[PDB]
Amino acid sequence: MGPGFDFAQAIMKKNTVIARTEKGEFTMLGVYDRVAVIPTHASVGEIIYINDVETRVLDACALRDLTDTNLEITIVKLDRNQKFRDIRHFLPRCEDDYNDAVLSVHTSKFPNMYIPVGQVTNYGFLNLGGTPTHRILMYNFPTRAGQCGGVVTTTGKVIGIHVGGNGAQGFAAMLLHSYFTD
Repeated sequence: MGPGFDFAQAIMKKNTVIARTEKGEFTMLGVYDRVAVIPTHASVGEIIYINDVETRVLDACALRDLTDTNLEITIVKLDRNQKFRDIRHFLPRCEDDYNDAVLSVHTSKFPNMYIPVGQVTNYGFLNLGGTPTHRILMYNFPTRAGQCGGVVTTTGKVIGIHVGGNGAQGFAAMLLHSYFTD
């Protein structure tokens, strides 16, 4: 409907796949080459389904900060025959607050879903499903089961992936440029 939704759609159309693990179906953001991200609670194994195709996982790393605290982001390298468009130049370099964000989800349950979540707070610490977690973004929207891995964007930035909610608020893990240097 406007420039926020336009940027979100451009990311969804070229840089997302549907990932299935034994823990469910997730929106998965491709970042560059064969490297993608997913919430750590997806419990990625040696094999994953990518758009319902059996795919070997070449590498998977559950990120933690230097205090050894969960960040809830797993970086996955996929044995896929095609590279993602490189979107690393849309990733923020530092922790920040944002105005006017969109959360976008693409799964069998929620295809082509876009939610204007509004203001995004650098919340920091969250006890997420019992697990102490850092670098959490918060937005005041009643997100639900099925949105995990959803991409959070502003115009021109990809800022996070949805990892949970409490019924009134939703929470995303930050994406930072420094996670994807090579």
